[PDB]
Amino acid sequence: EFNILLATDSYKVTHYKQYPPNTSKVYSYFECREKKKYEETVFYGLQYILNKYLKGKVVTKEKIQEAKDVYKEHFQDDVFNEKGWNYILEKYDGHLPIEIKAVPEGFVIPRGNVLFTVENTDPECYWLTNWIETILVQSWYPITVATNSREQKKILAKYLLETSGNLDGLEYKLHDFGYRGVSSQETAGIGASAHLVNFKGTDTVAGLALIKKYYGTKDPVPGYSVPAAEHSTITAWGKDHEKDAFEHIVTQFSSVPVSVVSDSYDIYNACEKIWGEDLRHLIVSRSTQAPLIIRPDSGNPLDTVLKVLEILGKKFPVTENSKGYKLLPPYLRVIQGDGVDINTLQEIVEGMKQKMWSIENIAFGSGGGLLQKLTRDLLNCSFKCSYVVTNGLGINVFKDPVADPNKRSKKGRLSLHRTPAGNFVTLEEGKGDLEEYGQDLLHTVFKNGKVTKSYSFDEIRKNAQLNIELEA
Amino acid sequence: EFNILLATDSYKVTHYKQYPPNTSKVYSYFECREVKYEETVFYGLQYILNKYLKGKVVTKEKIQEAKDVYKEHFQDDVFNEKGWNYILEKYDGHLPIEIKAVPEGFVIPRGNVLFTVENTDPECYWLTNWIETILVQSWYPITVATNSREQKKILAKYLLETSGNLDGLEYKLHDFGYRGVSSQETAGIGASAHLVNFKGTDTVAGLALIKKYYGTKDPVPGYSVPAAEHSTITAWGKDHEKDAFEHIVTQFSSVPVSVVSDSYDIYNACEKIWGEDLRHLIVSRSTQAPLIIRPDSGNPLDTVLKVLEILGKKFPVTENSKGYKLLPPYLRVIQGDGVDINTLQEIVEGMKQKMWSIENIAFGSGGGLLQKLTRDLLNCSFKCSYVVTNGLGINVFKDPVADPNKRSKKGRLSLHRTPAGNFVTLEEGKGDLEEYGQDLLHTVFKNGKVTKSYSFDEIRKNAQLNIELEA
Ligand SMILES: O=C(NCc1ccc(S(=O)(=O)c2ccccc2)cc1)c1cnc2n[nH]cc2c1
Ligand SMILES: O=C(NCc1ccc(S(=O)(=O)c2ccccc2)cc1)c1cnc2n[nH]cc2c1
Repeated sequence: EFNILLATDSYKVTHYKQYPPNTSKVYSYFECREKKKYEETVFYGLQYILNKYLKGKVVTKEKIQEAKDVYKEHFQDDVFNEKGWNYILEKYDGHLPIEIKAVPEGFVIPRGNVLFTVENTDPECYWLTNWIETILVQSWYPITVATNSREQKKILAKYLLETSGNLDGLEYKLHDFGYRGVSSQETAGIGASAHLVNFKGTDTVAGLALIKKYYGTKDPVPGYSVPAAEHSTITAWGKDHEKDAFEHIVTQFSSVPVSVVSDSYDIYNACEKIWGEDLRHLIVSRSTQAPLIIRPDSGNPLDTVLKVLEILGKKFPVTENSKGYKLLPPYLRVIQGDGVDINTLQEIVEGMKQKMWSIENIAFGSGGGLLQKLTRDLLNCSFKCSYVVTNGLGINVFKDPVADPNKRSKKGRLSLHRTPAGNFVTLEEGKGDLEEYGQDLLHTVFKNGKVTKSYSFDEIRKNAQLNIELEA
Repeated sequence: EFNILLATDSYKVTHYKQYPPNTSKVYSYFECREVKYEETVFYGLQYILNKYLKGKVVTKEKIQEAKDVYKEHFQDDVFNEKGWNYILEKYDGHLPIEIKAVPEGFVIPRGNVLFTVENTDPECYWLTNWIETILVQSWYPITVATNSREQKKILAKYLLETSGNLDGLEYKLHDFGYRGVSSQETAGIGASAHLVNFKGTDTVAGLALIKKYYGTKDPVPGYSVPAAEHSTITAWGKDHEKDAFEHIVTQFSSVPVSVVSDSYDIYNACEKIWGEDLRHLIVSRSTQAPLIIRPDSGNPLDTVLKVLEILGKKFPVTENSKGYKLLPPYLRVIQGDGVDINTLQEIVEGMKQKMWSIENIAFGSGGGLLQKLTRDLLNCSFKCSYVVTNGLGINVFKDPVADPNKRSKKGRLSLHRTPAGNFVTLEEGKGDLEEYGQDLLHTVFKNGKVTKSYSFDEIRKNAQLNIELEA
């Protein structure tokens, strides 16, 4: 069983001895700090943390004893606020005396804004606010996944709209291939959920159960997939029988979409001779609802996509859509599932546009780039104390390191507001209380061990919509 | 509860329908194919076997749940309920799979077989690659352990050069990554991988992982000491940084204590607060209880060098037997910002150029140590090499025209010692020729049971540096 007393950075175990004496309140906040191409961030993932780790009876006498035993050895010393944790167990039946206020999940907010705040609701527990920094700060991950994935949707939407005149199929244009390429099962479920904020295609099955249990959708499931080959299911036929494997596979899955990896030996041969001649009669007969999706998986991503499109365009009948771009027949599409990240995604669609290929021809699969190749530095996700009450006097506190202004933190009690032009501003020094802006956009989501305000996955998807989708 | 029927890539649910008819065996292997990372530490498969693969992993409830989920996920019924029922009925839900693997902690050059997977029942030919996804997650502990060991090699080189010994090495790179990884589970796994090489960690989650899955003779495998954060300094108010420092070092007067010193002005803090106002409370400390000053901002090399220069003018520096400058034993520095393998190398080299011993410094690394890593670094990859269809074995492989680096190995594999004492991977069942002695892989899982396992102490021993072996 998870133990909250063992889920912090070692050194925070020692912080209750370090705050000013006579401190009754420690108030802290999280922001994606501005760095003076990710100017706004999707806030998503805190509700998972709240429910899985923070709510309810999270302190027991056994958990207190276990932590005591581990820390004695880990520090070779007895430092460990047993009394403080006992107090929570005795007075509040092990529920955390904490209040967290947060912008609504799905909200899209420019950098350098307060996204959530954390404070203790009992003076005895001034040390508890920053105890839970470590676990709360892991929110960086679903925020960053959701944000990076939304930025890739923006690129796709722009190029799809330019080359086709509409957004049809956008929500299936970046599929999650990341299950194997992330660091753990738990990471899998959280990352795949964050991607589904923006798209509907996933092979990372772990995300589905996460969303059902912590967020929920009207629909049975949040994300979808279709049958597809891997190198094993082709190479197992023998080097001389790739055509046999292709023929068997597309015939097995004759009435649904099916994607077939085509680069086991020579992708260009497979497209031109195997699909484009030997097995062509099995492809041209397919339903628009059941295309063959050819998948290259090696070579320079851009050069390979362009050469595969050139090959297919000569073996299959291509049309020119109303915007002037070339379009494969509806029973044939391509997915590039190797080497995709936000930078290469952009290079490919721009490359396709230069060569007059519509983005309606293509979809992308991304694994490590989507779910693993991200860090807390990308959006400068950071948690800092801004306000403390000592001797009954509040003071506004901050860091401001001389050699890096970008690390200066905000001061005092914070609130998030709509500006007169309809943007966002964070008010410092308790200035929200002056009521010169509308209401504070942070809402209490957790208080004294109970989750107080929750969002469905459907609402979150609504909140994270692109401006061009809204315009449609 | 974890469900192995729901822990694979979606498309693998459909693979049972795509292998050649009459296939009875699918045999697959994992390798790290191909800043140089020429050799990898194999670590973390044992966690996965125990936590996810062993024992009764299939129930009637788990089958029905998978069934229900895939029906919606595919908008169709493609799930192999019959195949999964066969496991439940025939084997009480234990996986009929055999996995052979090199010993954990082993340090093996790139491009060698590390583990192999095959079904032990012909009906379960499809199961070998169902569990690709979960097994390939081993890339993460391997890669963390490996990059952490590469950093240890750098620190050893320079500590040996500037001090004449390796005293302190195992505490020179501390894990600060708990908040910077993608999840709790990731925290425990990657912290454990770093502890293969070092003993300093703040990522508490690794301690219970190691105790449950590997074990150590010692009560715990990793340690920490008291330290401030910005909140415990800034809470005193901007004009009271001195007061905060004094309170903290007096609270922790007889154990090591680290104090972040750049909340406002790191160079002021070192020269005037520590070096003048509070100097009398630092020069009185025990060798066993130093103050460890922590910068946390600015250019990491420039800041370390200026911090050491400031301190060397306020405190009595000696010159050790190698000609390098050393702080008094009650004073040390830790650089815990911007540290990855590249900046770690830049800092130690810049210290060496300025005649500072590496004894003076320790490093903390978070995102750089535990999160800034992918499966592409070591090219961790799982592929089928051998299948039996209609009773005939065939050697199979991929060989993409545009990328020879992605070519995979062929046939039944085994791992051998060469006449010169190195590793070689034999393909095509050639290990059976008996020209290169015994297979170095061991059966670690068979039919639901873990059959061979390693303590964390053995793993640490296997993972030692050659410089460490030398004296
Ligand atoms: O093909 C794979 N999964 C199946 C798959 C996934 C996505 C598509 S798609 O073209 O985006 C598509 C998605 C939804 C509906 C129609 C078409 C088609 C097939 C696949 C392929 N390679 C992978 N490596 N790692 C995980 C992987 C998953
Ligand atoms: O200082 C921190 N942790 C305590 C700590 C860690 C490491 C050392 S050390 O100087 O390497 C040391 C380790 C072991 C024994 C003696 C000295 C001293 C203190 C710390 C500081 N910043 C952090 N950010 N994220 C996690 C963090 C942890």
